Amino acid sequence: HHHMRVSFMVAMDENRVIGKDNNLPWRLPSELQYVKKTTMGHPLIMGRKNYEAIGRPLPGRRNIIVTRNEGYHVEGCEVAHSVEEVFELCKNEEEIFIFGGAQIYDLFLPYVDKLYITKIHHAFEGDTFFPEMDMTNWKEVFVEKGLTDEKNPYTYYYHVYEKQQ
Ligand SMILES: NC(=O)c1ccc[n+]([C@@H]2O[C@H](COP(=O)([O-])OP(=O)(O)OC[C@H]3O[C@@H](n4cnc5c(N)ncnc54)[C@H](OP(=O)(O)O)[C@@H]3O)[C@@H](O)[C@H]2O)c1
Ligand SMILES: CCc1nc(N)nc(N)c1C#CCc1cc(-c2ccccc2)ccc1OC
Repeated sequence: HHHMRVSFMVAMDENRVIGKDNNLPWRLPSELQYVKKTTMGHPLIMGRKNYEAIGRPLPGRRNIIVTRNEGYHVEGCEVAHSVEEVFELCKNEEEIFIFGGAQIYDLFLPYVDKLYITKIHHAFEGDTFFPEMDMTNWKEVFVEKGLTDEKNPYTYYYHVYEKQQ
């Protein structure tokens, strides 16, 4: 029924860890630059917890916060309370990025068409996980090694998968 491309944007470790203590377990400035480049000019759909950890509206993008709180407001941001409300807000958009965290990934999992996933080759301590995904009828359309240096101290790869069905 929806017309926009539903893309996931996520970075996870070897065990699907995405978060620890309501924050990111790693610091990879180069990976963040890839995120900014890939998502700029497109709506970011964020779970309420993710948004508050980010702490500010991200410029040059529609920021959409997902919450059950019908009295929730943030200046410079739009608020949605369900998948269907997000779809109404984004009905004329070309592509939207589901930006996390885990609850919001779970929520939009039945609808994802495209996966931008950074895989970090390290096993972090964590408490929040990217959901398991059946990749049947998906194909990898892009893969590239991320920049590892003194500022980016882990080995990681950018992957993009597209759903065929
Ligand atoms: N590495 C990455 O790529 C990445 C990306 C994003 C986030 N993260 C990490 O992931 C963690 C946060 O993930 P999380 O799962 O704890 O939180 P989250 O998904 O970001 O937010 C959870 C909140 O979303 C709202 N929500 C959940 N289900 C809903 C529904 N069905 N309808 C309407 N609203 C709903 C609720 O807000 P209310 O309580 O206000 O009702 C809930 O408390 C953090 O540690 C963050 O750093 C990592
Ligand atoms: C940067 C890892 C990351 N990588 C990927 N591939 N997907 C993601 N969804 C996230 C994530 C995240 C959550 C997150 C994002 C930004 C941010 C800041 C400016 C511009 C864009 C994003 C800041 C803090 C933050 O958590 C404290």
